[PDB]
Amino acid sequence: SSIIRKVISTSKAPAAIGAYSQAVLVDRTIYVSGQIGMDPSSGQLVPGGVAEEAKQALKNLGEILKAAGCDFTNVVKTTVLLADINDFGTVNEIYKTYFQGNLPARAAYQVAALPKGSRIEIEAIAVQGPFT
Amino acid sequence: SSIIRKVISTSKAPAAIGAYSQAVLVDRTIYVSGQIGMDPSSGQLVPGGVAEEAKQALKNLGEILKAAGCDFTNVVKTTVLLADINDFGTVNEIYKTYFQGNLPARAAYQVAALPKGSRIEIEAIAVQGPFT
Repeated sequence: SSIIRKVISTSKAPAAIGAYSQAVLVDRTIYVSGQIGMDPSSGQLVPGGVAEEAKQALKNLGEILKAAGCDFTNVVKTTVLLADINDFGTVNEIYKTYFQGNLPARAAYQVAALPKGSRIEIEAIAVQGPFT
Repeated sequence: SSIIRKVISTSKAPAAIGAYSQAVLVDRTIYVSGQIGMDPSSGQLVPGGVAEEAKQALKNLGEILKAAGCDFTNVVKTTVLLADINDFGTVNEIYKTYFQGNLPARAAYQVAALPKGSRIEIEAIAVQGPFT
């Protein structure tokens, strides 16, 4: 009856730049904030556009999961928000190398704009787990 | 021969997690627990990364000193623990806005992780009473 609720926080990923936690762990589900390709040390976007931003965002997601005792195998659902729908193939290809087994559910669509003029934001939900 | 020993406790700096005291005054020396950039009111790490955190950790240290009848001039030694040694330049400048005149001794290095996913933790030793 009292379930674990924890603010996940790790200096391996970018500081929060607004009123949000990097992720929240509640019972065994982790809700992860929308990850953009900010460099962890400096907080600004990595340069280079969508491919580099996607890689940094996924690395940032990894480190946040690591701080919640998980890794990319724990992800059950992601949302890929794109500044340009035509980047979807490139991003899928990047995305494949992080997620390589039981793939999360996924939604993906182009938005009108992302924070900081980013080209990609990735949301995720993960579940902690001895899974059967 | 029976010396002063006092637990320092203030509402305006992060309350002490179960065990440990915010600071312990013994004779005239104050051992201050490590401070991070946590808002006393919300209990969260302030947003914005190392510079905001360094400021908030120095403010928390200020309030604990104030409850011991001291201020920043009383600090004789600090240890600056960083999540990234490349932040040293930033924090050194911020730190100069608190510490004027008889500047404390210092030791500074990068550690593998800090409480609450913190990017900077400051440990201080102060001494009370009039000098000279």
